[PDB]
Amino acid sequence: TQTMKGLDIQKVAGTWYSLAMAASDISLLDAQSAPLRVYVEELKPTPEGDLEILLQKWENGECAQKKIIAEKTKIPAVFKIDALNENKVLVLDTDYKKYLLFCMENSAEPEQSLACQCLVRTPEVDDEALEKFDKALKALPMHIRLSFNPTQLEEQCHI
Ligand SMILES: [Cl-]
Ligand SMILES: [Cl-]
Ligand SMILES: [Y+3]
Ligand SMILES: [Y+3]
Repeated sequence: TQTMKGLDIQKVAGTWYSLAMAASDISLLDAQSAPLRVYVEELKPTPEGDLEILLQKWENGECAQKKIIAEKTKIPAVFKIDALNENKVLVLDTDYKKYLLFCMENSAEPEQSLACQCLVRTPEVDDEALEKFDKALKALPMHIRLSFNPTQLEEQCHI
C-alpha cells in the first residue's frame, strides 16, 4: 500500500469526522457492533511524534469512547498500534485542512484485516475527498464500502 510522502503529523490535530469507510472483509464492517466499525472524533499528535486516536465504538448495545495510541516508525506515514486486532495505521493522504485518508491492518494477515477511512474536518459530505478515497481504494481488495450523511456524522456512533 502506498502511504503519504512528507507527512507532517502535527498538522492533523483536532476534530475529524468519519465520512466513509471500507474493508476487505464484509464482516469487519457490516453491523454496528462489527469489530472495525469505528468513528474517529479526534486526532491528537504528541510532541514526540506519536498519534493519539480518539474514536467511538458501538459495544454492548451502546456507544463507547476508545483511545488508541499509534507509535511512530521510521516511515512518517506508518504507525504501530495494539487495538482492534490491528497492528498498523497507515496515512495515505491528507491536505490537513479538509480530508485525511488512512488505513488499518494486521501485518500477520494483511489481506483479511484491511479497513480504510475517509475523514473530513467538517460534518459535511465532501465529494472531492470521496473521489480521492475511492481512487486510493481502487488498487485495494475492498468488498464493503460505507458512507454517512451529515446528520449521522454529528450523532454518537453515527446513529
Ligand atoms: Cl508513547
Ligand atoms: Cl449539513
Ligand atoms: Y512513543
Ligand atoms: Y451543510
